[PDB]
Amino acid sequence: GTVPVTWRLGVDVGERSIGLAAVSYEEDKPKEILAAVSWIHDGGVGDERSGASRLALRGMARRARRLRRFRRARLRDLDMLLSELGWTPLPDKNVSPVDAWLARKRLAEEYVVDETERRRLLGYAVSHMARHRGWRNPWTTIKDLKNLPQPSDSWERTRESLEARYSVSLEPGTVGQWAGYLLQRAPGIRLNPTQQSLSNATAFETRLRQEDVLWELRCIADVQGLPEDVVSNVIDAVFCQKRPSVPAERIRPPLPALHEATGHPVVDRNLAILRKFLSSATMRWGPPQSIVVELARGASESRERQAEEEAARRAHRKANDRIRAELRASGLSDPSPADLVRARLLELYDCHCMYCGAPISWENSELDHIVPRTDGGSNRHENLAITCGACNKEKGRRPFASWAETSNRVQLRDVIDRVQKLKYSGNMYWTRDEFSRYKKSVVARLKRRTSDPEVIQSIESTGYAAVALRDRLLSYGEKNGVAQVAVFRGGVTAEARRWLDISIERLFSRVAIFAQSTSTKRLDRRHHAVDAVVLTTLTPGVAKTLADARSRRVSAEFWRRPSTEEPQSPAYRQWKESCSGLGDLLISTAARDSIAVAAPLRLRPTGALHEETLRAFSEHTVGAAWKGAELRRIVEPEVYAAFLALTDPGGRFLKVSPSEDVLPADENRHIVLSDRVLGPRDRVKLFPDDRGSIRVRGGAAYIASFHHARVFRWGSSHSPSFALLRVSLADLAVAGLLRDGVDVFTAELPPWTPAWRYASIALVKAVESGDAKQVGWLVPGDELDFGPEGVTTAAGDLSMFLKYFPERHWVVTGFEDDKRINLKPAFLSAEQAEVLRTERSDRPDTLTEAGEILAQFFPRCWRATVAKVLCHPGLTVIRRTALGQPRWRRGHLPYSWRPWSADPWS
RNA sequence: CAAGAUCCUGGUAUGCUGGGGAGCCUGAAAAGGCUACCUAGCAAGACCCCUGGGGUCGCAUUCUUCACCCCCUCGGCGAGGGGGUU
DNA sequence: CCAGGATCTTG
DNA sequence: AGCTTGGTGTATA
DNA sequence: ATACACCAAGCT
Ligand SMILES: [Mg+2]
Ligand SMILES: [Mg+2]
Ligand SMILES: [Mg+2]
Ligand SMILES: [Mg+2]
Ligand SMILES: [Mg+2]
Repeated sequence: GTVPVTWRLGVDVGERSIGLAAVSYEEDKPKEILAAVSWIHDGGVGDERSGASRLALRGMARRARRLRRFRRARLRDLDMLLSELGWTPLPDKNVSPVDAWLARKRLAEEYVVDETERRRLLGYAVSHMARHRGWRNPWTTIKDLKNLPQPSDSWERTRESLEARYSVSLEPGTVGQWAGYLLQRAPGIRLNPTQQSLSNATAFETRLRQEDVLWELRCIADVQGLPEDVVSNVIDAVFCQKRPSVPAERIRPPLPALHEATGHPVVDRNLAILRKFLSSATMRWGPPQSIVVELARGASESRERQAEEEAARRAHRKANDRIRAELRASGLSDPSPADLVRARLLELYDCHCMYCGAPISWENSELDHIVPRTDGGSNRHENLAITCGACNKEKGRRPFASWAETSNRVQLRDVIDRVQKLKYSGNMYWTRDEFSRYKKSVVARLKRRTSDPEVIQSIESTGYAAVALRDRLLSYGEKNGVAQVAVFRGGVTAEARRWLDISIERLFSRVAIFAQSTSTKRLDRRHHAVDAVVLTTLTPGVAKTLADARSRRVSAEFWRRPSTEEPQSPAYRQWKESCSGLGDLLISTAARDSIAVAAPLRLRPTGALHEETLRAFSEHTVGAAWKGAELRRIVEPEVYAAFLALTDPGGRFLKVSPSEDVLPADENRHIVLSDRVLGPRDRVKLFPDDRGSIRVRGGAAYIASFHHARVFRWGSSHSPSFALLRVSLADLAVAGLLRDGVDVFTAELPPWTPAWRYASIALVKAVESGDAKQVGWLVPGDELDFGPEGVTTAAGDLSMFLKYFPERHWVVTGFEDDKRINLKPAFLSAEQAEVLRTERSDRPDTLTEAGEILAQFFPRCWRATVAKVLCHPGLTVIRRTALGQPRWRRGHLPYSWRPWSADPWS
């Protein structure tokens, strides 16, 4: 089932996306777009709030579990040591709250002459010290902990502050003595400060160190006169700690293969999608003869570096619009970026030629650079300097600050001191960190007395993801006969599109969202696939030519500001002649909707089973009146089934409204369990809230996010009714379905699971009547194709959105209640509408009506009724292959299905 | 040539729930609250090895399970991975 | 939150 | 009654 | 710090 063709693979790697293209080639010209797909991934991020990956959250949870296990073992070993020593540990209950602290205080203060009292207090103090021992460096052993200075300087400062605050001296000032005195004198005080957030003054302000607890134990030891072997064993049992080793990590040579993971989340996401696309494309067209990849400036930078980027652009664009409005009030017709550079240099140097004195006006500017552009310089803000005209024609191609000291009319050795002693202002182009970096880089470029080479321009992407992708693609190329694999950076495909008259907005018929300036190509998510298609045309020579054109354009962007020279190469001419039909192929592919935007499905039932907060159980009387919500909150499944048989003897599911009085107060109400009998005065355990919850560890926890929704269809074949059974991981956990050999989308859920407990009442009644059967399953990230008919059940904000954005494909994002599915548009970007909200907030009247609707619509998107979505005839739930084609044949992979015509399972 | 980027390992301090209670505030028929502090647990659980106890795994690898193909590790025989075209 | 490993990949 | 929309809790450092 | 699930008044 394979025919070999000549084709090239284009890979457009992004932070949350990757664009893949298989383009057929005939005579070094594009012939047919075999495949073009944009795949959207999360970057491996599991916690969206903190940016931590799924692997990082799993590792932190695993290490917390290991910490609890070894803490249990260590406390048990201390308990055996205390039993051997005859010292009674602190009891679990029926003791005073301050017994441990007064035991520590009394043992560090006075010698106890009673034998049993001393052993009891010693056991109390030692057990409580092992429960609260403070922090130490984990790579330092017990002996080196014993050799630390005792007490630490942090506890010495804390003890001095406590002595000054409370006007009392405790001798010796140990942590147990001070905490016992504070709990006896100012009750309700809190010892350690609370992270993550009324005038309760905290007793301690620094982190407790292990040497402080060790010194307190030494003071207790030498006050009570304990034997040294006993003290050594107590220290070895309390402060024992496993060393930080490397058990889990494994931490010409062969290149890593496609199936080998690199361990970095976003790179694994991109590589998994790329290896699936490459395997499908090789099985259907044979191997490619060329593979071209680029990587964006993201996907490697940290969240801190992202915060540096947004902290740069907000201050820079505020300063540019401020002096642009000042230049518009100054009479200049066209405000321009180099005019903003010279206005910044007058905002900073206060109109001062350094080399000539002579404060100037706007006419005698004549902007010049410190380093000449032929001699390694560029149009950087550090290199640019304010001039006076007379301080412009005197440099004369010579090195800066080298001929100047060996000449008249100007002096050196005060330039560095004068720049470095200047004051950082409040609001300007640079921030507080960027102004220090600007001053240090200016001084470093002022320190030149010789050549500072050179005018380097040869860009191939060499980051971690870049080298990993090059090694794996070169391994595939050696295994499959690919002629060349080229990985670029930037920044080059935008050039290749703008010199080929390819605009995403014209290509996909996108309405204008910005009132002025150029519309962004990043609004439509298919632009990644278009850039992959364009990337198939690139060769390293023409990529270097386009980079040269971009660099000469941004060099002359400020030169002609106070342009644009076209590329001049036979390779560029041959490439532009060869890519004449690429545009016609792009409109031909876009008009027939062949380009798809898809996301991978998370089908494995792994992750957080429930929420992490334990909650208190409620109690309800058996003989009292039961409402529908109180019957829904019944914790024990046998009692739940017995009350279900009470409210309906033939029924299997609970058919209750949440607010309805289901069954009244009956005084001889008796509930017959299989092994117990519940009297009318007995108390039934209830979940605290009327939502999905499970029993974990003697408490109640809410269910986590839904793993999937099982789609049920009932009614007539021409007017069917639809509902969703939202199944979280807690339903699978309490149903015993998290074992081997279980299809989690079709395995039967018991009625007491929160899925059937909190299903819609129409669905529950139809399943009781036998009319409703499961016709499919929906996961977050499934694509709903509404067909050429589109959405016909729009109302209000969705109507106003679909007037400008007739979106046919929608992505399932969640199931926010029992009758609703949350749908976002597949082709429309997320970061574009988010930062578009930010532009409307800061800048008024800058967005067209469509842009305003997009901004006010994208946060919640289409919180859609299921009955108004699945009632569309011709709606298809599209499960793409790796090439972006909908899987329609029934196999052992998820296939596309139509909710109106899906046959029920089994 | 530093810093990071990804984890990994060992720890700490809170927080939540259950069991308690030092002080305060109510209710006094008795048991409710607040601030702290003490103590146990902190995914559900699975698999060992010996009515419990102890040891290791259990939130990653985005198409679960099933079925086919490929790669790797150990001794047909299980685990790790990978791919599956519409 | 803390220290510190191992490894890449930039140069 | 039923769909729309606004607002908020969520283990964390 | 997110975005998904839940809760609770508005329009119709
Ligand atoms: Mg404890
Ligand atoms: Mg401790
Ligand atoms: Mg792109
Ligand atoms: Mg405690
Ligand atoms: Mg446990």
